[PDB]
Amino acid sequence: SEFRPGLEGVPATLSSISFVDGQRGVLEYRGISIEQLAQQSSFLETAYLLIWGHLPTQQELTEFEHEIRYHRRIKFRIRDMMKCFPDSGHPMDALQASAAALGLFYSRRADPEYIRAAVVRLLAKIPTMVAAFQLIRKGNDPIQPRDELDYAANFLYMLTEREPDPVAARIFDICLTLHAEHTINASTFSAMVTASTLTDPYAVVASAVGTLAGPLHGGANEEVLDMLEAIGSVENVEPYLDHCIATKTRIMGFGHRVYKVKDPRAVILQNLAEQLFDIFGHDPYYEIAVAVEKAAAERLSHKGIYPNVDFYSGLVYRKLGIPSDLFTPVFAIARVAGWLAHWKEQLNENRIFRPTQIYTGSRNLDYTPIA
Amino acid sequence: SEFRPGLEGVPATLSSISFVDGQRGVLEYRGISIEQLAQQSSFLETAYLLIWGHLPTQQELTEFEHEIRYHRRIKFRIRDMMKCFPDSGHPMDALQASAAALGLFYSRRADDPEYIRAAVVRLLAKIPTMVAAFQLIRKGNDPIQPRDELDYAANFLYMLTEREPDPVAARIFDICLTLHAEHTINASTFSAMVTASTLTDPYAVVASAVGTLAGPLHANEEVLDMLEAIGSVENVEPYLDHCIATKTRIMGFGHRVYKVKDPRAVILQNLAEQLFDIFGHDPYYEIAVAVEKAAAERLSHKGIYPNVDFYSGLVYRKLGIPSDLFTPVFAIARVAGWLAHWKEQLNENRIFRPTQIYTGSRNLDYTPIA
Amino acid sequence: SEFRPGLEGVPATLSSISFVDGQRGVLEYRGISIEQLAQQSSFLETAYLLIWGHLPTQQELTEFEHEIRYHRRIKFRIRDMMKCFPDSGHPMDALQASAAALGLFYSRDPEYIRAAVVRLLAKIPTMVAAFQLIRKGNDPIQPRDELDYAANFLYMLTEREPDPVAARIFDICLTLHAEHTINASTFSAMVTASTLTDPYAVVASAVGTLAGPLHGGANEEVLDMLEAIGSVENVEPYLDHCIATKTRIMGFGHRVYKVKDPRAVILQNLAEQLFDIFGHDPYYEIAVAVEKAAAERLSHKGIYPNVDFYSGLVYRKLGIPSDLFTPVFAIARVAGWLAHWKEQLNENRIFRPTQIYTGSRNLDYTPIADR
Amino acid sequence: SEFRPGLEGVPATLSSISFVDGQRGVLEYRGISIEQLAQQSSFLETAYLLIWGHLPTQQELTEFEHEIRYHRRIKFRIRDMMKCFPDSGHPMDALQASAAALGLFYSRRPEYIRAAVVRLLAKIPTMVAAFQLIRKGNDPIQPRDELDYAANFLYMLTEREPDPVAARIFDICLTLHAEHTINASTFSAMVTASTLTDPYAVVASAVGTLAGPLHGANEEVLDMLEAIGSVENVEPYLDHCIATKTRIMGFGHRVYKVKDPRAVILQNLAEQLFDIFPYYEIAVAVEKAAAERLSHKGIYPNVDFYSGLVYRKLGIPSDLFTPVFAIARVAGWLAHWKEQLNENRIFRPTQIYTGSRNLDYTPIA
Repeated sequence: SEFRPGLEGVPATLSSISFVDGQRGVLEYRGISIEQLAQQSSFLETAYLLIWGHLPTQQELTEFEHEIRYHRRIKFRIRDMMKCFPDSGHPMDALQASAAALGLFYSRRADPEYIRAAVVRLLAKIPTMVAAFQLIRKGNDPIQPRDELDYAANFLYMLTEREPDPVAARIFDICLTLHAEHTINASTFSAMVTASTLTDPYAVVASAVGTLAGPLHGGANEEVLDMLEAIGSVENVEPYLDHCIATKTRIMGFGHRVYKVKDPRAVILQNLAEQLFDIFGHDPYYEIAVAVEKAAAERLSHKGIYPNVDFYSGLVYRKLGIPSDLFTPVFAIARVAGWLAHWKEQLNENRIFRPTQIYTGSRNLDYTPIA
Repeated sequence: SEFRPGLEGVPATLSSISFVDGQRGVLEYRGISIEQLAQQSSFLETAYLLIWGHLPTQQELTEFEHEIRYHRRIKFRIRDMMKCFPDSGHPMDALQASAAALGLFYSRRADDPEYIRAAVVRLLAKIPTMVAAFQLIRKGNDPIQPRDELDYAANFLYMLTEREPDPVAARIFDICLTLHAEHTINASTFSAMVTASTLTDPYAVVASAVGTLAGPLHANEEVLDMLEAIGSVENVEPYLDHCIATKTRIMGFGHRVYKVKDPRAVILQNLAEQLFDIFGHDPYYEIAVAVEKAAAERLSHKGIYPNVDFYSGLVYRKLGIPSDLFTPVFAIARVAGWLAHWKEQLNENRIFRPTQIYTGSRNLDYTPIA
Repeated sequence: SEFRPGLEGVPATLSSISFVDGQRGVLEYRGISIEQLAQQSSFLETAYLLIWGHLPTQQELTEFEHEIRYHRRIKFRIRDMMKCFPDSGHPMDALQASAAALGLFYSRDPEYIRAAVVRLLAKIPTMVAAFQLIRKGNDPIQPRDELDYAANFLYMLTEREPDPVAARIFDICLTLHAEHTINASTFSAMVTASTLTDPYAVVASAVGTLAGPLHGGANEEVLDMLEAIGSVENVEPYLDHCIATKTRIMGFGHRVYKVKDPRAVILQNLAEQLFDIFGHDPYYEIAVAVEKAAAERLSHKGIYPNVDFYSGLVYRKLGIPSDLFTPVFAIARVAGWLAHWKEQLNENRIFRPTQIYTGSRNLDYTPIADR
Repeated sequence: SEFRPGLEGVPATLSSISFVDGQRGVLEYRGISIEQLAQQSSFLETAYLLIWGHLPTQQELTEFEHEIRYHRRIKFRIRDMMKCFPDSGHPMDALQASAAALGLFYSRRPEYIRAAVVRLLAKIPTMVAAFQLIRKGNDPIQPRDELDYAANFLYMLTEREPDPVAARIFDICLTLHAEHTINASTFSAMVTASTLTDPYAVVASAVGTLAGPLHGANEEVLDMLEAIGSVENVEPYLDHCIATKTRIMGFGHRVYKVKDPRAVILQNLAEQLFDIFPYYEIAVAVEKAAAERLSHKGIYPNVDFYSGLVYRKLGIPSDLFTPVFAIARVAGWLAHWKEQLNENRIFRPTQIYTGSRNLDYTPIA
């Protein structure tokens, strides 16, 4: 019981956030059925139960809304510092540096407000540090938003400048709830690795944004939408499907290592995407994707995989009018709230972690300069 | 069924780059005896042994030294953006928020020999530049353009002080930094290995490394502060009584395993004695010496020796070092392990993704507003 | 995996003797509500429904009345041993060590299914007043089998003939003391009940564990605080000091009840009736003043004055010793434990569980010369 | 899971006292290889590591010896109190109720964790000895002042001093019965250990649960050994009991299944001891006959078989097994209690209600 090349699987501490059973396919968010919660709720009480531990009171919700509105403003000297940056480089590194922005912003108060205030502060702040950076990289100056819109509507208007209907708003809200949280991600793993050191929240969040990026950041669902665009026509996809079968690679958007029985996220995504394509019309790329999906369903019948939620998700992102390469910022936005709840929990534990390792080094040498 | 505390003693890897004894007071840096290396070896030779694997030859080392001097400039757009930098934050937090985008000078994401030594030399150079900058910047001083003529120790001393110092003190400081070029693999190194496998970019790596270098709310500084608060040898018995009440190891005394007068502290004490012989003994030096004699009159039999924190604070005071960045000075010394780790971290590539003890309730419902 | 730490909420068995519901303050003993069951009944019928489970007849009532009255004899060797007992101890430990050796009298099943029953039923108040007067050092006051159970207890323990109303109130209180939540008494009772050794050691361990938390009890500190009231006019200062102390209000607060468990309501009604009939004295006036002062603003918590506060007042009206309230409640507690043991005879099931081996491994023993 | 009548076998606490491995058959008392520890150890430092937790020094040993000697006497008033007991009950229950009263001696209610600890450690032996003497009726006397602990126990129980070889054997035997996994003893103890009050009611409830139904395995082992009798009837009675279809006595442990090398040490020590010291031949014949008779169950001569043998080699009282059983179990119970006291949690599990509802008072019952 002392062999772990790679140090994988050893459970660490007491889970306190979400109940999920991959074999059973049960999504009980803190014991609450994820589908049932998403059936009749909004992200407000969701995050309330996530970090605050319960859905708050009505007056509490109204006060939280008014306060988030109050702190929804923007900074000017920041824009001056922001004006001192380019508009072409690696957006992941750009946003990572943009994390340090809040560093000196309120660095002095290292309490109740230190708990209550800074949370909603980071909530109303991070979306600016992301979207304004995107606008600047696009060469577009910021605009002071109107306060008569939802936070999601606020971000949508900031990135789009249009007045939409709220059906797509509720759809995008459920979507944010979809990629919102899960069990311990490797990002969440390193977060817990740093969630105890009792230094500050800002530097932890910054290092989380940094290490959260995988190899070259990016990801798969972006490549999924890219391959959907590259699909074009699906008439020859059958020869392409056969060539890919001869290529020995995983079926795109199929067979999650944990989700293997078509976790309700994927099925709900497919159903809602069908409803949207019925309401607003189906795209020719959407038709090509549907044809490719039918061909795949008739192709293998042996992988046990299902069309992942990414099938609906890349399509919804493209149809909503979203830049292709911005997915990683959305992933960080989702992970921020989970990291917040995790750090709120971690505040209790005065664990003071420290590891130790094994040595396979040499010994008893004799040095020689100019070797 | 056991969940050991902090996974203390887990086989995360099989480290072969170094070793430590902890019983005979032997620390094997690339398997090298402390005194034998410390006799007459430049820090660059040990760095070449650690990073290049072997003590490099004359030609390649000279080429590296020339290229280092060939790349010791200060960016202009840096000072331009720096005009928007604040002037209140912690100096270590300052160094972090400063390095927050130091990598943006190159985003190649690749060549192989180049991004095995080029960004390496960039890191080896740019640190003291931004360090002395923030040092003068906090003072609101006009920035001074850099020059690679004086030795890195002497160059940094002149940059921070506008004064050419005696190089003997520079060599002593280099030796102390070698004694401080790292510690045992730290929680910094721990989180580094928690990120070192992906080999994405050394920039954010050393960034999060410096971020973790800050402890709980971010040794030598507090000990020196306590010594200054005490002052002379008149408060000896009251301080002893207060410490006995406090029931804690004497400030500047007590080690986890180095209960054998860890050789780093002994070497620091010998060097401090030589320096006080050369530089003279100050009233603070005499008072602290009397206090140390009084403490040794009580804690000799406990196997506990004065910690290197006091000697480091005394050296900084004699060097006239600002208090706010002695931790940044250590980071300048200590973060040198990042390069050797990355060189070792590049050897393998493994992904760790463990589970958690599910101490959360299993079944509940969805309450609408209740 | 998962482990709710150490016997917290896991349901044990589908027992059906009683039932407690906190939604509306429902106590269903054999499915019978307490409030209606207390109208015009005797504790004997309640004990029948509890242990025997069947409503008994008046013929058996007279028979058992004759039998138990014949079971009032005091053991002489018990008195001789008491002559060797100490003289400065704890009454609870006294009762424990006293009953600790009942096996000396009855020693070494189908017929012994009612013998020890009536035996222990009679044994309690006698030995109680015995140890009490034993502390006093006076000669014993032999009881009489012509007085009612409450009347006989009052006489023997007090050498005075009482009036009926206080005895009826005491019986009602014993009924209030009858049933509670799942008690560590009942827990350890069912625990030792798997051993199937003897009801004697069962009641023994029940007394042993039933001791107050660290030999300190809620009712003891409640009477202590009632004495600590002292003056009455300064209630506002002490109230503010305790508000600063932020403790569960002295004489207010349970662990699971916040909907006014009707036990306290009936206690308030009985206390009002008694203080109306009986002399109030300064105690009742100061208590009424302090109670009104406390109830002035504590309504923000949805609780009332605690039962133990009224228990102290009841003991004062009885002039009871401090430690007396412990066995006073223990009477009805062990009475319920009797029905618990009766139900415990149902099935044979003995646990032998495991735990989490939180330790190191592969150690070594070094020589003392080496050490 | 929890919906299992009885609710047994689930992990409960991250204990740091005992570690066992049945499949490996390795025993490590907080990391102590059983036989390897038994090679060159003494029970004193053993209990020191068990409860105190660390190996002590020699000066501590001398101080402990002097203190134990200082606190080794008994009370005459206690002896008089002992005379008041009746004489028709279980001697084990007798010893239990006897210890159940010691509170009138060192009650009180840092240093108030150690002195009464060693006092209760030295206490129960002479108490149970006088209890046995009273059950008989014969008058006992105070022990000597130069004997070893085992030597004192012998010069009390048999009122005579034997050699030290059997003393070391009994030292191993106590270590042989030193501890085990979480017993029902430990479960009930934790059930009663809630408020972390004191050893007084602790060892009390410990005994009060320690007894079993119907008033012992080693007792039943000796009964069957007497039933073994001569050589020729082993096969006939063995086949008759095979037709009876009963669990293989002297064998077949539900939990232990690797035939713990402690049992091997027991067999070897029995062989080494019987050589210096009859009916052992008849017992060995019965054992070999049963072994050749079963050959399929993997059921080997259990501990109690050799335990009764060692007791006969000492010549212990018939029901005296419960006494040694407590002498082993109670110390570990006390260590577990002292540990669990540090928790400060107060368990309070809630059961399942499957009762009736809506019942009203019958005017005629």
